[PDB]
Amino acid sequence: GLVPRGSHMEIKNGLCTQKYTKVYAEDKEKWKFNAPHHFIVGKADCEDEYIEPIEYVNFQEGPIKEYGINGVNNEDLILMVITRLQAFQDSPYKCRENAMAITKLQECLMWLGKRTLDREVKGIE
Amino acid sequence: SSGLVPRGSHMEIKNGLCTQKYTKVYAEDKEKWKFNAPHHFIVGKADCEDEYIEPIEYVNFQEGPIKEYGINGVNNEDLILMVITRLQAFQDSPYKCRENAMAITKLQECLMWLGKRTLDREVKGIEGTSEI
Amino acid sequence: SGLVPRGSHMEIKNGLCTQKYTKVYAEDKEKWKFNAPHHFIVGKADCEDEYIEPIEYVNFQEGPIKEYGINGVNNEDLILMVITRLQAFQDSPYKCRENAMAITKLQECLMWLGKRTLDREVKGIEGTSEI
Amino acid sequence: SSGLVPRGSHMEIKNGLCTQKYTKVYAEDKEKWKFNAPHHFIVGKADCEDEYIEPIEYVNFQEGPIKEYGINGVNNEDLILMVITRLQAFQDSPYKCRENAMAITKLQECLMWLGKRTLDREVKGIEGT
Amino acid sequence: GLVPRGSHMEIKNGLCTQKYTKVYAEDKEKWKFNAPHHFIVGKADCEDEYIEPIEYVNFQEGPIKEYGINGVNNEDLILMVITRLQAFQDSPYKCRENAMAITKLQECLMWLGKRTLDREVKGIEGTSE
Amino acid sequence: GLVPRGSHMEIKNGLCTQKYTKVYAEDKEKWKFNAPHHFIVGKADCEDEYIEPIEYVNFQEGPIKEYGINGVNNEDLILMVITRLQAFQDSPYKCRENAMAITKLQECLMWLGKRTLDREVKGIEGTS
Ligand SMILES: [Zn+2]
Repeated sequence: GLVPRGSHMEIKNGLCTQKYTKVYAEDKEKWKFNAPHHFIVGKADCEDEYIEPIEYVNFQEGPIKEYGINGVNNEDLILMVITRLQAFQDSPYKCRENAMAITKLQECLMWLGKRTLDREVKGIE
Repeated sequence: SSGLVPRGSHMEIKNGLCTQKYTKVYAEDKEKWKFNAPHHFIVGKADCEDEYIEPIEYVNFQEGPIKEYGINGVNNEDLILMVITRLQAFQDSPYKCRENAMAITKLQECLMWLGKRTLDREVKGIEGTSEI
Repeated sequence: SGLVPRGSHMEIKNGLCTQKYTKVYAEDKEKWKFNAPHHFIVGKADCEDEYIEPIEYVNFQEGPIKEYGINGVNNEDLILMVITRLQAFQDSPYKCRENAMAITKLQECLMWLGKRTLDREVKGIEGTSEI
Repeated sequence: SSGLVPRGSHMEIKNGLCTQKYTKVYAEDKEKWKFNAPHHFIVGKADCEDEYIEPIEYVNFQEGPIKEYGINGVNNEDLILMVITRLQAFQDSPYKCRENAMAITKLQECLMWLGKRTLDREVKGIEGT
Repeated sequence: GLVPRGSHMEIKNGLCTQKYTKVYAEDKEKWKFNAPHHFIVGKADCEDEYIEPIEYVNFQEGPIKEYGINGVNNEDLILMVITRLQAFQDSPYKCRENAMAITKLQECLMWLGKRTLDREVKGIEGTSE
Repeated sequence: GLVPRGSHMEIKNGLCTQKYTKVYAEDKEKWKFNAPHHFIVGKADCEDEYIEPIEYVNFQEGPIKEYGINGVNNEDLILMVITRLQAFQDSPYKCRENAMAITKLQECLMWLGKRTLDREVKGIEGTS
């Protein structure tokens, strides 16, 4: 149950621990409209040759009236993480770090939403 | 028809900060939550009738502590990494803007706080376990 | 004359605010209605404490709008003014980093207040007196 | 007496972060901006036609050096202080909530940054020049 | 040379890289004014029994009025760090992380000051009050 | 107990109350590796001519693998301030302001640590 890596590009961050999982995106050659759109979360034990897919995440690619609805938005994933962290706060695992994180995520959503509202005033959205 | 599954015990995720214009986010109902949180999420098209959900994407989080149960789903940090990567690509484009910069900053701080939790919980040797 | 009696007006003192030339007064807590002060006066500082030299009057919306109508400004309007002026300052020879940080903080203040408002829109209780 | 006055050269402050559901904010014409900023704001009612403004309140800021023109207006700090006092009153009430707490923190930090600049000018001795 | 650890405790925090230096203070029982006031930074060669000093950092204990200047403030060290990071930003190693740190440290200073300014609204100074 | 100020420069910030102490450092012309490394905290009693020193603070100057361990790192000082501020919070002096300051200092640590980790992913440490 593996699949070849190929030119799938591994997303390494300084803030990755990459202890359990690794994140990949499509080859930078295939980025449409300035950004990657097709991510894979796989298991880290894997050799660089292959990826052990745990999950596939595909973002909205292309204009909506033209290619339909074919993926998720950033806001959706952030909302998922916020929901889970709020659940964790309602448990014995409540802690100040999760609270800080939730605040940071809500402020993130605020700033992206500010981008859309500003365009709306000009009608561009 | 072939793209519809019933809402059933799935709950819509309401948030006032999310536009909900083209998509809706669902999760499993609270009764079914294990390890205190939802783990099985669906993003689906908004203009659907309530009785059904039209799935676009399935996202399944790690259910259970890994040391005990192994690896069976994504982590919060993985999704946040995807979002940071996309926002930084946007910044490296003609559509660089200040709002995207702010969002990147907030997301990186979010990762740093979650990471402080993980660091502290490494030092205690209780990382990936179910202990408080 | 230009002076009015202080009377039951109360001085708003805050360490973070300089207070060299202006003073902020509000109606007394006793006469506060709707859980907050609503009738503020900026006056000149070097005036008799017994009196107030009014520079400006600012009256806020008293009571939810859907129940009492419209009778004053909201917090959001004042903050919008301050943001507009600081941005004008940024688009001038006096552009600086402190003004940029202040604009950011005020915009985040608006976004937090706005999240409250949107959550009450979802709950259908916006502009009411419900919790 | 219709409680209603012509817009004219007044300009409308449209911002993405403001809904304009109940009130609209106007300022004086950009051509009449003195010393790089607007100084004469109006809060009016939104349902009015663009032709006119239904004034609720007028807010004026210090325009010009005090030595020469006097104290003619308010400071940004004054309005921020009013808003903080009001939100802290709300927190001491059944309407206590976390968003208000955030707002207070943000507004206090805003005051801190504005105060920073002055303190800096003071240390360098170039204040109010 | 070397001094033994004895009644000195290592300040471990997960946010600190710990890679070449260690930080020590008086052991908890000796704290005065509810706080550690005598810190030593030292080498990480692990003679668990002993500490290899690099710097002694001593904080003001007590009311200045009662005891006089006898140590350093938190403000002073934070000033040193801000000054170095601003120097770094005026260098080939300018970076966004350093800019963030300078902002966080300036806001730290701003909050501590509020505490004092608010105390000065009541006039209480350098006191147990 | 005095020392001449001489080349030393006073570091003055508005955000400093600084009513009782002043902080001095070496001359900019003697700054090495782009930044100051030698600092003194002194009483403000004195005139410009002299410094009365309460404390000496010397930071690690030169790469650690050439010159050994000859000074402190910013992380150490920030650590100490955090540790004392948490101490005050377990005391009658607990205030919101302090908590907020501890939050800011911890976020400072997170950002500086983000630099090292990034450099580490890129494989570089303490390079020129
Ligand atoms: Zn912040």
